[PDB]
Amino acid sequence: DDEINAQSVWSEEISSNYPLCIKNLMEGLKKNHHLRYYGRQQLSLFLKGIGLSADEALKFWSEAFTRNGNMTMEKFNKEFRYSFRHNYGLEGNRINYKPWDCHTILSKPRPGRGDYHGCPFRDWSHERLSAELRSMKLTQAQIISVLDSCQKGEYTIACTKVFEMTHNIAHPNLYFERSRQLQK
Ligand code: SF4
Repeated sequence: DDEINAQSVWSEEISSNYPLCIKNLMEGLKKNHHLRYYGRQQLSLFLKGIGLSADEALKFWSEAFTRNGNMTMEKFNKEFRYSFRHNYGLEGNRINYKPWDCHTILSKPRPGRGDYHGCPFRDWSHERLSAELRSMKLTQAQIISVLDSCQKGEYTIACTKVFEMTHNIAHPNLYFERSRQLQK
């Protein structure tokens, strides 16, 4: 828990390593104090994969869902705690919940209104992406190249370009591990 814990996953240092899909999910969670089912699975299994323990996950999710008075601790416990415990096997299930790879993510139903799951390289407008990429200090030529991949449907190539441009088998957890190792 020294490195990855319920508090450090909200740090700039740790979150700087998240790919765009995980950034989007974290932002939706931060703003709305909730995620719908598919996003609740994509993010929770990603965080399990980077080493967030069962206890730290329950802290993370309960604090995020109850933040800013969004719901009571009792409503979280009655309506969501089981679901997060289930993802960790804490009620004894033996289902093989592994983090979702990019192909799995892309194959989930496309996000509609109020959804944050999926792959932003596919799901965001080019204007939405460009603004997101300018905030990551990419220049126009860089953005044009990323968007060219997106228009071709090559979402994981777009994501790989973003990784290369922001640093000095496609899987969000690999992006994270690859990025985090470059901080060490
Ligand atoms: S290509 Fe994969 S890791 Fe990158 S944003 Fe899309 S789903 Fe996430």
